[PDB]
Amino acid sequence: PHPGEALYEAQCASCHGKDGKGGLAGGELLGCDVCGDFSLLALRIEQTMPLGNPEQCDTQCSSQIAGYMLENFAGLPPT
Ligand code: HEC
Ligand SMILES: [Cl-]
Ligand SMILES: [Cl-]
Ligand SMILES: [Cl-]
Repeated sequence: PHPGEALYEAQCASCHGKDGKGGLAGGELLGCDVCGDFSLLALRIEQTMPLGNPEQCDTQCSSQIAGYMLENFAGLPPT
């Protein structure tokens, strides 16, 4: 059971891709401003994503997805 993976696939991958590189120019995820700090990544997700409808993903959802992405997307933290 990997709820963060499942939630990311259901609510995020449509735009951000299976590996986080979805969208123009390599995507918004790898190296993002808050992507080095679990709590700030989760907070940004909670506040703003999915785009235009953040309530689709509850607080727990945002935490689980942030964990999934930090654990599975190489190069997510800013260098
Ligand atoms: C589903 C739950 C998610 C998660 C975890 C993320 N997104 Fe998105 N996202 C989209 C666009 C166009 C941007 C650029 C911002 C803008 O100009 O409005 C983003 C940005 C992000 C970030 C980076 C934020 C930062 O701190 O700079 C992160 C961490 C992020 N997203 C995560 C577009 C979309 C979608 C398009 C329809 C969907 C769906 C999502 N995002 C969903 C999610
Ligand atoms: Cl997970
Ligand atoms: Cl991808
Ligand atoms: Cl795009």
